This record gives sequence, C-alpha cells and structure tokens, in this order.
Amino acid sequence: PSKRTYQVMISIDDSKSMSESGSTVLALETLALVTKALSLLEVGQIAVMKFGEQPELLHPFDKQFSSESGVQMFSHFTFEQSNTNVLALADASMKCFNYANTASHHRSNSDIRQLEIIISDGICEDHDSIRKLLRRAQEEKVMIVFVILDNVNTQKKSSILDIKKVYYDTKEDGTMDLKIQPYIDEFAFDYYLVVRNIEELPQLLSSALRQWFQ
Repeated sequence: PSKRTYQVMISIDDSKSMSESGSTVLALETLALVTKALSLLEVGQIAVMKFGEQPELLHPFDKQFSSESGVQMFSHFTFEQSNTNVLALADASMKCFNYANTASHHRSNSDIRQLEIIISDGICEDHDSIRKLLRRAQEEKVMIVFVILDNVNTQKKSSILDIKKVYYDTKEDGTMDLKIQPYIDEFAFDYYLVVRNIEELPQLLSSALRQWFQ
C-alpha cells in the first residue's frame, strides 16, 4: 500500500423508501459492518449524516471514535422505523457539503481529499437542484460517490420503472432531462452505481480504492 490522506462523510437516506426494513437495516448495518470491520486508520475517518426531509448529523468524523460507540449508537440513531419523508436533496447536500468539508478542512490542518458517499435509492424529488449543487461541488473540489438503491420500497418492477419512467418521460417531453440526476456524479472519477445489496460493496471499495489512490 501507500499514502492516501483523505476524509469521508457518509450520508444515509432517511426518506419514505427506507421504510422497508430491508433498506434501513442493510444501509445502516452495513455502514456499521464496515466501520466495525474497518481499520479506520489515520488515513481518514468517517463522519455520518442521516437525511430525509431534512439532514441530521449523526456524528462528527472523530466522535464515534470507538467502534463500541457505533455498536450502541446505531440504535441511538435509529432511522425512522416507518419512514414517511422525502429527500430534501438540496438541504441534505448543502448540510453535509458544508459541514463535512469545512470540518475536515479546519480540523486536521492537512492534505486531505474531501469525499462524500451518498447512499439513497435514486432520483430525488428535487433532483433539479443538482444543477447548483453540482456547480458548488465542482467549484469547491468536492468528490462524491453515489450508491443508488434499486428504488427500494416499491415493487421490483416499479423499482425499475420508477427511474426508467423518468427517462421515458424525458425522451418525449423536451422540457425534461433525466440527466440532471446522474449528472451530479462526474462518473469519469465520481462513479455511481445501482445496487441490489451490500455484497456489491467490494466493487465500490475497490473502484473507490483506485480513486483513493489517485
């Protein structure tokens, strides 16, 4: 291995689609599985935010310093058990955008890449907001990762159609452009991927590793 100084914020969806237990459990437990199994070394730490209709910081980078804090605090931070929210993308984005990056920037006084991991199931109700959110991230040199839930909490046939329908509509109505949602992810480096479950994480980590590298 070799030097890779950076810090990471992980933002986990707390909207209505997370109301199915499969979505919340796998997303939060996996973050916890990773964190617990992870040599969360000096190279970079993890800050975690929850977000629905509004973002909530669950904890700062160095707050749940001990994995034990995570062992108990995942319950402390239980996501809505029966979720009825929407994703206020613009706010969730600006909250972690400003917080994680500013905190990292000041906190460590060093050569740290700013990475944000986005865990959600797809297109947001206000995805149009991306044109500015993207703009801001670009200007500020902020790196992101987008993990797309298969439109969880909707019939599997609908997980597909809900997102493809936006595309289908995009094709006819010249007003519309699905691209704005995928757009936020500059996939040349800031790759995004639709997944079924937590076992696609090794792909992410590995792809991300090369981006962690350089």
